[PDB]
Amino acid sequence: DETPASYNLAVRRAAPAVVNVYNRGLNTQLEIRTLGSGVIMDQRGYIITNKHVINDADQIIVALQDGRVFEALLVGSDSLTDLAVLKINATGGLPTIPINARRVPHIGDVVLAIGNPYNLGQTITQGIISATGRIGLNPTGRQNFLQTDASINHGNSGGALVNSLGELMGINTLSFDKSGETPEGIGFAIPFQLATKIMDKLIRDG
Amino acid sequence: QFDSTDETPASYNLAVRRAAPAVVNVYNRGLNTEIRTLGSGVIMDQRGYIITNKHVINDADQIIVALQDGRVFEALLVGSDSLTDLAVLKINATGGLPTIPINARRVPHIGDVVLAIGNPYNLGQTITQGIISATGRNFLQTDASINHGNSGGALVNSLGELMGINTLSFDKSNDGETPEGIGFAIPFQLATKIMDKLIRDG
Amino acid sequence: DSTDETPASYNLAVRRAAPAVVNVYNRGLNTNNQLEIRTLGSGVIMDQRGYIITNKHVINDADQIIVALQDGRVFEALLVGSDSLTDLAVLKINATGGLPTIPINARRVPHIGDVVLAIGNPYNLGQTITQGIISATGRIGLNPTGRQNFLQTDASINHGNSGGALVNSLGELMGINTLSFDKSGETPEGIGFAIPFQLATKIMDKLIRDG
Repeated sequence: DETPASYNLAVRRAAPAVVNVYNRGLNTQLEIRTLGSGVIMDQRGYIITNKHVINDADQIIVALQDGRVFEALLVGSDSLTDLAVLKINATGGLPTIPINARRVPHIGDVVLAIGNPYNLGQTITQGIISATGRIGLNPTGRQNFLQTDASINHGNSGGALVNSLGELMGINTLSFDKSGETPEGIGFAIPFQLATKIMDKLIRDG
Repeated sequence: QFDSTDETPASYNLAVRRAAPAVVNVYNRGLNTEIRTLGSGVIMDQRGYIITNKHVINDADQIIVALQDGRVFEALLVGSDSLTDLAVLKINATGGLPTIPINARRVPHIGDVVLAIGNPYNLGQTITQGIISATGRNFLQTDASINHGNSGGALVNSLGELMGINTLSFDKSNDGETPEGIGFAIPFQLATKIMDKLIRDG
Repeated sequence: DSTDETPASYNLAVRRAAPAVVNVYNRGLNTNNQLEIRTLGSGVIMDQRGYIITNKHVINDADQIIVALQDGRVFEALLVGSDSLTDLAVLKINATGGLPTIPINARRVPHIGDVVLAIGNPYNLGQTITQGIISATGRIGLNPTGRQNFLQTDASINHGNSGGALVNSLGELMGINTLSFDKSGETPEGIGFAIPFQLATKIMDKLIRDG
């Protein structure tokens, strides 16, 4: 009869495209040095993630929720936005993140943060968009960040922030951790319109 | 400006009215000349059997259970499982008891809205909201704010059906930060399973 | 293809209430003009005449109180009075243009489990909206808050939210957020408090006429 309130539809549509990203180094036989998340943006195997997640890695590994694991190639990065692009080569079709180029994020929109915090396995948290940028000078030093109260922890960087429909809203960045009060529910994401742009460029140029 | 007088507020009150009455305050009392630990428990059925956390009731001289309707009962320990950290309590069922809604056919799905029900910091029964963040961790992971005092309490969906028994939050911190919104619960099917064994073996 | 579906959202509540929640700054002197920010909080414009509700703690010991609206207007606020008993303060601003006001439905009764949005200015990041539910509406017995009429919510509250608003999905004022419950032992998660709106309206009116 009756069904529980749920955001499972958005999960089923978007989670398959969000991947766990492992940065591995020399060690001296390789080991995990940095951990993060990433989003499969296209059928060809292009994945977005944060630049600080893959910096100075000797081997980047990408693990999908279906169980596939691939070695990924660094296609290029951008420090100004801390975005990086990876490339993987799969035989079977790759799941992609739903993108509605014409959807406009609104303050108060329900959102789900998808990533791999503390390497516990893919995790989905829920919140809303708290702000869609600032006009004046603020402590973040930026003007186009999306702010959300969906729990973000280390390991979430490079992951997806989607809406109740499963559409990409942005890429989560590092979390706001200290002041030294302990901030609660204050996270940031690079707006998706800006992530697509930076990607197309990096793919063909950078 | 406008009139919202007849509009209806979004709410999970239906789940509260149906589930919260069966979630009790569990007090671990000791000798001093007193409360040692405190947690929550879920009344599982009319027989008076209650599920809670093993760590909440360890080494107790007297275990007290308090219902939201005002009644207080002394509970006897029926059994506990080191492996899952669950424990079963027993109070006198005469006079009828509120029980937690259970839909044995309901399967929890990642993304389902959940409410954590317990007594954090002994502030009084508290309801927090989140979603099922993951399953098979056999633990359910949730971002419903959980605090000391919530252990042994309930995790229910918007219909008020039990999804699991809350245990602890994630504490591992690397650079020195505090994990946010990462809590665990034992899936209701498994908890039911353990309870049956604990009761039977008792 | 979701192109035609509608994303779940509380944007309606934000558009109705947020414009009336202001940023409150407490400025004082320091070393050697030289008026700096000493404390920061939020406030809610309750009446078109310009009366604003905030927390006493934020405006205590202030040489100058500044109030900034989300539309860009900045004013110097006048301290009308305080109520130590609830940490509520009333401010007055004199504006020519017309002021946005918080939606108040006096017949609405807050229920445990209702969705709520906290609106304020945490860490001076600029107006922020967080989401949760009402965890409790008062307590019958003696409890750690020492009071019986506090609203409790798990909507993330941070330093800066104080004096700000808590509204429901309709944008109706549920209460005025208090200082954030920051430390036990452990560090609490999702536990905040607010003064119920009906109580805040009575306190305001009395302070206006009397003191």
